[PDB]
Amino acid sequence: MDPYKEFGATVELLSFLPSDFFPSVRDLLDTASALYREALESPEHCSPHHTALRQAILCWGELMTLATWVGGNLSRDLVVSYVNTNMGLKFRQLLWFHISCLTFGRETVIEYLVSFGVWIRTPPAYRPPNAPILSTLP
Amino acid sequence: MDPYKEFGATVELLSFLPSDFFPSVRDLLDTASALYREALESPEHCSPHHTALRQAILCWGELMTLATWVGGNLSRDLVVSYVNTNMGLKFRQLLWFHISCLTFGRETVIEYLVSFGVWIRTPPAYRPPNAPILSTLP
Amino acid sequence: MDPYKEFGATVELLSFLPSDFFPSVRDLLDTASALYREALESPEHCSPHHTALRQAILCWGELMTLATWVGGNLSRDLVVSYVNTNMGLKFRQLLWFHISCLTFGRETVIEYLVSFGVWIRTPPAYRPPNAPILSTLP
Repeated sequence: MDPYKEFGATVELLSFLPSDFFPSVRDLLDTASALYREALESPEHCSPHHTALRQAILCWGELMTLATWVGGNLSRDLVVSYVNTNMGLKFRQLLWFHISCLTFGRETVIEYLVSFGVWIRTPPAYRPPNAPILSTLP
Repeated sequence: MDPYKEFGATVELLSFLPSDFFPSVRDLLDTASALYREALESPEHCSPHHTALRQAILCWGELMTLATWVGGNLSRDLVVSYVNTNMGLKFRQLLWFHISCLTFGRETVIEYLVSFGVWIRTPPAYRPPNAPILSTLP
Repeated sequence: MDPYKEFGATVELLSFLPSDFFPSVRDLLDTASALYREALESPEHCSPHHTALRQAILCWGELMTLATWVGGNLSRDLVVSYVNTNMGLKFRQLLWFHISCLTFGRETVIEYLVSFGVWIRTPPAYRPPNAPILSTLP
């Protein structure tokens, strides 16, 4: 299984964006709760993105519970710094991808990814002054 | 004898671009892997650009193999920089040309090159502060 | 990333032919110049094989410039032997493949590779004295 192969993208595509680019897990969860809480809590799925987001949120909750359990044991404050960079980055990327695809669509996200990669790899002098942004014009 | 004459451009047309205009060869390889990987190992070329990019990647890999071999041979620290000095410059120029032709189209790259040459030939006093930006339009 | 994967061949398929079977790079370059020079310098690609041959020839020229630079500078002349020990084999293999495909056809080269593998597997006692030869038939 590949988390993004179903949705066109690949982990290889998302990995070339800077790691610090993705907003923290708390921010992504806040955006999800603000925007699609009723959709995620709906009995019916109506999209692969909603199902994937539900599974990701449940797995993140399970991992946080396991981390809290480990911290309760006994050192244990270094495994929490381990999870936020190894698994934390992966969950951050997955949640950002799914939330952005729900908001702006899969395509817009794919071209935003490729354009932002090209931009960040382009030398600044021969580059647009402002980084590409995922948004909608009035 | 001319890599670009097949695609319409010429060596003098791309010679107008500064050396610092092109990104690092590693950046171009990452861009190619992110964008057109599934096309590059596809069992059919689908374009002359794909074939040229494929054998450019093979050539650069062979050059890096030679550089690694000569690095461990014991001056020898000068050739490792030389391969990235001028031959690396030509390789990154070719990779940029082919990737840009695949992304924005060959023609768009041709007019961007001629506009950039016009911009460079202009003295800085009577020249717009920002160089032309390569992009595509609907 | 296989150079021959576009043309129905693989490195495994060409591994049937021994390394010393291929002619010297100078002979292949002379054959190309004698036969398809006008096509290689033609503005239109006319084939994937012509683009492949152009890329290979330019890469070989770049490597020869490297060899001349390292010979003039400074094992100063051991690198020019080393490039032929392993990398020269790859370049002459690829040049032979593309020149033969231009001369006889891609498929003709494919069954020539198959027949040469069959001939080279056969024990010498029952192996025909003459190896299969790639030539045009009336």
